[PDB]
Amino acid sequence: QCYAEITGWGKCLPPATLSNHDLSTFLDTSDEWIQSRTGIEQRRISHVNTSDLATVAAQHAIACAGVSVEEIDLIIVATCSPDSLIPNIASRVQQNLGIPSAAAFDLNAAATGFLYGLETATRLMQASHYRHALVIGAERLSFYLDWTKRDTAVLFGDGAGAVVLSKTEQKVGLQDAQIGCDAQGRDILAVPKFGTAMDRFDADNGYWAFDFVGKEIFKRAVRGMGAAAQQVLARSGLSTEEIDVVIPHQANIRIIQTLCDLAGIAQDKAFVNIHRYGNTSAATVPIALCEALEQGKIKPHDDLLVAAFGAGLTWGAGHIRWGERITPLGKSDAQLPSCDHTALDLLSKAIEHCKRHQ
Amino acid sequence: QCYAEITGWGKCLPPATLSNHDLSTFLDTSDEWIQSRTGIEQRRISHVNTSDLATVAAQHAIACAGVSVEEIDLIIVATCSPDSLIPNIASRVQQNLGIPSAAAFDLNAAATGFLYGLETATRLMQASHYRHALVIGAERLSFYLDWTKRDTAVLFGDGAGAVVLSKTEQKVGLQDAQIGCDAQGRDILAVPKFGTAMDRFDADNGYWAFDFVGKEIFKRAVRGMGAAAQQVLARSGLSTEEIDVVIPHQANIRIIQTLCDLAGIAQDKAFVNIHRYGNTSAATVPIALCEALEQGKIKPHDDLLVAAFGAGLTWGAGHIRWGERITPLGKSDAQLPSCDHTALDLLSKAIEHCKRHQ
Ligand code: NA
Ligand code: NA
Repeated sequence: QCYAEITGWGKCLPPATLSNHDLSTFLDTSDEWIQSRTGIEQRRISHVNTSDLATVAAQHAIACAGVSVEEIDLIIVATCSPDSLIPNIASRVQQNLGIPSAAAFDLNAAATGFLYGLETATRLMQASHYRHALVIGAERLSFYLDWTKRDTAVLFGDGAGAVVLSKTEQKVGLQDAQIGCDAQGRDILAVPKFGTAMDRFDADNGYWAFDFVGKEIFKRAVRGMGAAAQQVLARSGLSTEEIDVVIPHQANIRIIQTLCDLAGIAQDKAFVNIHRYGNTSAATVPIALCEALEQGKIKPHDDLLVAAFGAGLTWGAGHIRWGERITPLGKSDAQLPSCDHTALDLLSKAIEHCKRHQ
Repeated sequence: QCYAEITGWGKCLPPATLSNHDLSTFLDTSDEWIQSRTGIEQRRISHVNTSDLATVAAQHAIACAGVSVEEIDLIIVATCSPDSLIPNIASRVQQNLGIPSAAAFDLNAAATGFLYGLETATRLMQASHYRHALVIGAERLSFYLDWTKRDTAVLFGDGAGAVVLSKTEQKVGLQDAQIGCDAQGRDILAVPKFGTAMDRFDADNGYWAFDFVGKEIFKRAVRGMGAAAQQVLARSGLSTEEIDVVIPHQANIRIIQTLCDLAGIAQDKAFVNIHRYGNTSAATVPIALCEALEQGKIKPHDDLLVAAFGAGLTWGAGHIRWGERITPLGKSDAQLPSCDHTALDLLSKAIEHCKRHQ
């Protein structure tokens, strides 16, 4: 019996920051309206492609683990906002970092995608030859947004987080997990007309709907994550009080609170950074994990509960048993290219087109 | 030790057929030019979305295996042409078929994606709780093509293939596999400007380049598949002559022939259907497997070698040990919706725009 220890962690938040005040200059919103409704104060807007965010997060995780490019046998990029479909963007991260031969694929399960990727990499390593893996959640959600619709435009942001996993005989890393999907929730969170469903030669094809039915998402998310977390805990043999830290998807602080309340988990165990970055889909969990470690929230031998949901409606939970080390082996100097524009300036073309079309 | 037997197989080829003669009515080609160069006589053009092709193939595989919707715990759709990015299309197949709760994700590794999906599902089943899985390769490549460029427009088509896997103690299904990626080949097969790299509000954004460097693809494909097949065989303990059937990606018959020649595998062991369907990316292997079974090419207890490559440049090989049954348990009556248009008529808008832009 083998395990996949989380030996490296890293993040990449692009520098250009879009404040609530910035949003209020082109939408009928206020900092007060956005913060009360969402708990978000800021979010990041990338000046580079998704794959560039993924690359920097990966570099940080690699330095954190001290692994070489030869040692990496598997790369998974969890994303719903890839630069390209042909080829995938895991191969772009691979090209950028000069990693030979590793399997490289993109995994799409919306914001549950990092958890799906962690589950997938862990089992691949347990059942076959893979010695180390790189699992990245990376998104440029700002690509998708309808800048005339305040209820969705204020929720989402860009960023990436990564881990490195290393094979070990010690009982650490992801233990049990339950991942799933409530396909009866498929239509309540969706961009149905970006993809091959869209008309390639319709001049109005950029003005797609971003469907978001908040009350239904809340209900299905709490149900799906809750039952997954229960299945994992029940199988683990831990009592609820033995969970030390919760690392949740960052969609909505009230969902996190309801999840913990219904499970009987103390509210102060859940790591929250939604106020800084908004909902970055697949990136939420790995950024939160990296920052929890940075901030001293996770101790050696802690039990972590990971919980996430996303469009699909995908869902999942996982139990991680931490090992000995909570400190990076090395730091990376890796940085994104210079950002020469403010967030408002980055978004200008899209905002202007969305308004004109309206 | 558990295994993932292939208990169901199925396919969906959309009915609208684009002949070489059809292509010669709008391109500077002839049936003679296309056939001599490519070995392709026909290909299919879908009148429906990728997810609809995936659904029908899945229905056939499900009837073939006799599994219920409750029994299915995992759905992977291997595709580079999904209807949507938010949500994924595995969740659409799940919705269409009323499969509760199963994990559902899209996997992008270009034409090697079905093999990646088979590897992934098999190891998930071996290392954790998943009892049955649905793995689908499905593509609508016709969405992407530059109808003014004869060297690429004649190569690609649409379709889907599926398998059902079932957990067993018997040593059957995928045994060893080696999947990988030569990221030095990333730029020789690519559509860099469909995805979030594209300008959403550029009116010319539909007129993207389809990069295809044939000689370089050939070289890297033979190298990558060849070495993967060798690693699998060497680890298997089989001699080369003990491989009964080869199920290869259908990109180019000369690649298949070179692969077998260099490995010392008899040419008549490789199943070929490229003449009927062209290159359907992730769908090639599962359609070929389904048709090999249909046509009596695979016997109980055969050793199969699967080999594939795709944009990335992704690559892989796998050894499958067949079990007892090569016959479906049941047939499905599932059909696509009525196709009211010829292939030429389906493509008319895109051809006309590509020509006008030129
Ligand atoms: Na504990
Ligand atoms: Na044999």
